[PDB]
Parts: sequence; structure tokens; C-alpha cells
Amino acid sequence: ADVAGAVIDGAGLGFDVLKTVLEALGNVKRKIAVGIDNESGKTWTAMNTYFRSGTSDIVLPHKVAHGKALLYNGQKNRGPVATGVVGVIAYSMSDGNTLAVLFSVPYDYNWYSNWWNVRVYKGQKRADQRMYEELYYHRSPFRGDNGWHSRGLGYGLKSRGFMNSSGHAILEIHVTKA
Repeated sequence: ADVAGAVIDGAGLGFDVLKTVLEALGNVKRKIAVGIDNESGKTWTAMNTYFRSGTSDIVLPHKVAHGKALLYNGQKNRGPVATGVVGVIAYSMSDGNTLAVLFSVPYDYNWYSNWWNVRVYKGQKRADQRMYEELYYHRSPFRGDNGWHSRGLGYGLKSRGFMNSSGHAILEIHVTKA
């Protein structure tokens, strides 16, 4: 499938798959399509998504092996309420560690910006408010600046990712052998 909760070939992850993933969400003021290429050489297994704000109806794809990409999405809570969609995704890796990805898509764009983060934690750590705090404040994430950002993760891995500035967000990340 080309759709949300699917695992695909890494080579197949591009803006076009994500664009459609995002439009399938219908018309909502805040939404994000995420995709993550696994080139780490480690096999990833899903733990969870902590939503600080927002929800998703997607089952976080369970098994992403080397060379496969996962597709995900989230939207803001239904109703007039003004909140974005802000979260952290946590996969366990075959090396005994945790890949954690942060995404923040805000409501009030006067005050806030789009942000994303990629970090490797030691051991198996499920995502919680605690981890969101670290990824968003203390770890100096990347602004969705409409630009590509690469940073080393440790553990022989590095991350390459892109995020737009809009409230309909596309986040494309590539984890690769360093």
C-alpha cells in the first residue's frame, strides 16, 4: 500500500507518497504525514507514540527491517479546540536501543514554529511526556525550516530529515549507517 500505516521499500519514500498520505486525512487545520527510511542495518520494532497533543488512528507499523520505510500520520484533536499535533515516536532497535522521533506542529504560529527531532536512546525506552520534554527543550531540535538537516545519532547511526513550515506538515527522515 501507498497509505498511512504501511511498511514500504526505503527507495519508495519520497514527497509524493507523503503528500497523498496527508491529503487522505481530509480537511483539518493541523495535520502531519511522517515517513522514516530505515537504512540503519538494525531491525526496528514499534513501541509507541506519545501524543502530547493530537491523535492518530494508525497502527504504528510493527516491523521495519533494514531497507524498509514506515508511513505514519497524525492530526489535531477534533472540535474547535486550538491545539496542534505534537508527539514522539519510539521504535526499539535490534541492538537493544531506542530510536525516538519528535514532531511538533503548533496551533498558534505567531508564538510557535514547526519542530522535529531524532535521537538514539540507550536501552528500550517507551515514549512519554518525559521524553517529549527532552527532545523538544533540552536536545535542541530542528525547526521545520524547509531545509535538510543532518546530525550524528551515536551508535554508528546518523539522521537526515526535512520538514516544511506549514500547518499541513510533511516530515521525511532517513536513518543511515554513519
